[PDB]
Amino acid sequence: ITVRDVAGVEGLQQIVMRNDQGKIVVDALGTAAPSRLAVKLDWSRLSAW
Amino acid sequence: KTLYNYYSEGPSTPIMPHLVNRLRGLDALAKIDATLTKVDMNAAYIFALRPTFPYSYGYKQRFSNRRLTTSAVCYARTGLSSFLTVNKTYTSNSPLKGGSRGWPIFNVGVSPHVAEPHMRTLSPIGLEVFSQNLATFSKTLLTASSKVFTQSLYTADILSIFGEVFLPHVMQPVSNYTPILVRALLALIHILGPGSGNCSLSSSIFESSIPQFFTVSHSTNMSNRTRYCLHTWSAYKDMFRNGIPPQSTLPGSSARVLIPAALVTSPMFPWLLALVSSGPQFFLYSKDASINTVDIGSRGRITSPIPDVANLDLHRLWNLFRFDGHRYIDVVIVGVDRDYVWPYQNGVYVHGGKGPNGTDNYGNADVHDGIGTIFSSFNDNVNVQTSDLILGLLTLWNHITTTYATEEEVTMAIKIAAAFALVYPVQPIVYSGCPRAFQSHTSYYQPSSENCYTTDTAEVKSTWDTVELSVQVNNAMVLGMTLPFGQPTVSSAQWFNNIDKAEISMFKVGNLPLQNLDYLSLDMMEFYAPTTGQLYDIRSDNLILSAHRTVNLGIGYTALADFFAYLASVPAQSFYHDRMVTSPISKQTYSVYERFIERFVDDFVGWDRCDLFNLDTLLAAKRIAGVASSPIPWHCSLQRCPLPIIMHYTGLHFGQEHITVRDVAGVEGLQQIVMRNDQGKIVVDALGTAAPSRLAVKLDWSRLSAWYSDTTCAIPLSDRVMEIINYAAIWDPTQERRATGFVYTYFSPNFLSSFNASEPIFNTSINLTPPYDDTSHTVIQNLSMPQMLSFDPYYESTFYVVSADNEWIPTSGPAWKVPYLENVVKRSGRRLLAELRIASNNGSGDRTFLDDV
Amino acid sequence: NEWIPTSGPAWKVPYLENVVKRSGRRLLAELRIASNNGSGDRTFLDDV
Amino acid sequence: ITVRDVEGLQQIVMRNDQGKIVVDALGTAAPSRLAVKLDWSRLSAW
Repeated sequence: ITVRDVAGVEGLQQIVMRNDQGKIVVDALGTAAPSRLAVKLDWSRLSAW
Repeated sequence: KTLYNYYSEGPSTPIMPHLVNRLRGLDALAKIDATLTKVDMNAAYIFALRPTFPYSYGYKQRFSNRRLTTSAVCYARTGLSSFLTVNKTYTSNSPLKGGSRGWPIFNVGVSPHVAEPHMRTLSPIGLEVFSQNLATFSKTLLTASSKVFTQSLYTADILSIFGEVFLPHVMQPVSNYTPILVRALLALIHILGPGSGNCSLSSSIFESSIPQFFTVSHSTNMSNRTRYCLHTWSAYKDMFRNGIPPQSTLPGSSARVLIPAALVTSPMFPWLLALVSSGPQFFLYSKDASINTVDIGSRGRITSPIPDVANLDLHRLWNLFRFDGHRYIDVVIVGVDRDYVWPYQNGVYVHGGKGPNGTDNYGNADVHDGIGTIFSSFNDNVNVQTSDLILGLLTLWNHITTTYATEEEVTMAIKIAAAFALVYPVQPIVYSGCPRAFQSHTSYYQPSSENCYTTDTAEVKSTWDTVELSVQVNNAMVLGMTLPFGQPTVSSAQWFNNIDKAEISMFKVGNLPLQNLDYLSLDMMEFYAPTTGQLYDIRSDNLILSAHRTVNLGIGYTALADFFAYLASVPAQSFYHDRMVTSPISKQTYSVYERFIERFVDDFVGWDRCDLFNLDTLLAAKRIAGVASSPIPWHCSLQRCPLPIIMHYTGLHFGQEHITVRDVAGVEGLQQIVMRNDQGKIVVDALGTAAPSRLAVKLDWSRLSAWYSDTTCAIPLSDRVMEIINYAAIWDPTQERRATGFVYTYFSPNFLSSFNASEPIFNTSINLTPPYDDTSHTVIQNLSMPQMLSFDPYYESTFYVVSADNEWIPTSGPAWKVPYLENVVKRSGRRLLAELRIASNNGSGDRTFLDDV
Repeated sequence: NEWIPTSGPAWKVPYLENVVKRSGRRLLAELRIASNNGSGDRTFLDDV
Repeated sequence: ITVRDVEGLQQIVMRNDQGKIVVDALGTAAPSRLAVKLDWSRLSAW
């Protein structure tokens, strides 16, 4: 379990959903869920998951 | 360096160089990534004008099984973003919740010092004129060289007309543009509003966000207008004999600006007539204050619009300032025909242009009073979107900085504008009272408070907020507002019962250099070669980045001013309305505060001190009539920024490592305090500890931090009893009754609930109530500077922290709730989102392909 | 009787200087020297 | 008996409930019996 007072942008992604006329409606911060390949090469990633 | 390096270092013995270098380094860290200004204007505004200053805090007690806060995170902000007054149509006399009955006018005059102009290189036309008038002639009446003799020496038959006019400046090509850049920065910052979002005298009213719609307003009595005369170049030439004088005459005509016809249509032109004139020629308000204002409760509830917002006006800081510029300006417009139509206001006829009834070559040079008559975008009742009112300022700043100005001028403008950037309310201060055991040894026994004013009724009001906003209290609180360096005001304005009146005093709060319009005309007529490539700082060409720099510099200025007031032992009551009637000690403290400010300004800003900080407004207090000072000792220093911002800018450390536990065995570090009566009976005989002297703090800066750990208690919310009073008091040998309590500066529970958001946006959906903690429901916080180490500005004497019943030993450490603070590096979610949008996912095309430069 | 002329004048004694740079007003304080004179400027601004 | 005069003086400052200085006077500390013990001219000067 992480505490991690955040300073930088490392490890984060921006999620955007634009509507018909081009207006941005979501634009949220997100983190990428690990893939099964990454878990295969690193079994701790599941635990952090 | 980074914020991690600065948060790990503290002050040193040579303290002025340390503070100045730290402020320069923090200025070097003010980056907002100008690309953001092209994608998110509102986010750029919020990040630029409302800095966050994250910090961590906790409480610590000694013998309690109760679980209190340990590592909570908050975000501290300072300054008034706008002002709330009663509307012009308010007729009744009853007070309104949060609505002042008049706002101060921070009047700025003309600096006698002139900004030093630097060298310029002539354009090919200017070089032609220079090598022309420098050429050797032989007069002889056959040719025209003899026309300087047979005709007046201001002849245009050897040079051109423009060459004759600009001959003195062609001979000495110099220019300087900081006077207009300062006004541009001030205009942007005051229109949008920097700081915390608080927008009234009450600490509970806040601005929902940076406003999106403004309303103009005209006032004959209050506006500082200037006269404009519009001509054409051909018509302006015909006024005089045959050519126009190199030096403008006295009467308007006090200043002259030459504009090519291609530059008049630019959006920068109305903001160019402004920022060199005297302001404010018009007043700006928020369009509908019912949607940009919120009330924040003690626990953090954000309620419906203000209870009496229907009778309130949301003044911008634009209305709170007064600048002295040129009073008469001749707009010339060169390269235009005799049918020219003024493109900014119907019914305005240019002298020598189109006439009223379709006529040609208009013969009258009508004088227009105020920038609102021309430039219909500044008319009386006009609703203006934020973007199209700031676009002109942005274009003006970019053009001037990238064409006519240098880096030194931009930096000087930033530092000068930082002094007039923020407006702060009166400093609220509480007083814990004194322990009962010293009831017979005190002059200030009862706990009290001063300038503590909140208006929210949704939640429970703190016991320390007891200010009733009457007329006299309103005036006294208005005359306590201060600039970053601490300068208050004596001028004011009032628009009530459809009657508008301004009281402007001869004592100004500061001065700004005048802008030479001759340089403007020379640059805009391409007589000087443009200074392109003389801007090595990437933030100096935007304005929003520059405005962020000056806002950060102003917050640094006020933090350092509070720190100097603590260092010079300047009481917080020396800046109230009764600073001159109370006791002469105010001037004695000013006599050292002035030295501190003068050294800082001479070491950092590089401008004349008398323009940025005087004692004139301090020494001209009015005291009002029927407002009585609270019975509080003068033990609290001048402070407008909370502690976390102060230790961010100065480097002070107030962690939990400075709180002692120390089961006491010996007598080391303790003193015995005795008071014997007339017949020789001992009546006090208490244990005490010696408060550190400023010399010891100079040789050891940790002693101050431990001092903060020894006299600081968390302020209770629902009771007027501080647990520090149950254990300790202050023993002052220089006081007739030596026993005294503790003061502290107290902001509000609501102002601290406003610190629970990473960004200053509060409409309804923000959760300012901290969940899973509940400690803030009884104890608020202590963000004050420690007790002043000296109660005499000139002579040093030792006072003591004394015990109340000898059960508690001062050496054993505090027995109350001791707060501890720390500066933390923690970016906001929206800041990270903007960083991702402008750096990680920036496609553009001008950066993918136009990267070879 | 009690004034010794070699001890210095005992009234308001003017002094003058020329000064090139036109500076602003400064509020100064003249005090007694009592070996406990402690002021913030004299303590922290003594570097230069 | 002293006729001429470096800093054994001390400024004594006292304020009242209104914050106004009411003493502001120079003073010299009386010698301690230990000081007289180590130098008996201190008693002569006292």
